[PDB]
Amino acid sequence: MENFVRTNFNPMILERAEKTMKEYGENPQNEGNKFA
Repeated sequence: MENFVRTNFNPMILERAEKTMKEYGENPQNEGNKFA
């Protein structure tokens, strides 16, 4: 899930992953896989 990612990843990876995902134009929950 998207939830699993929030659980046991850092601030600075969740943060960085959210940018990089937002950079492509896609929500964490829009695709839980690619976020992980």
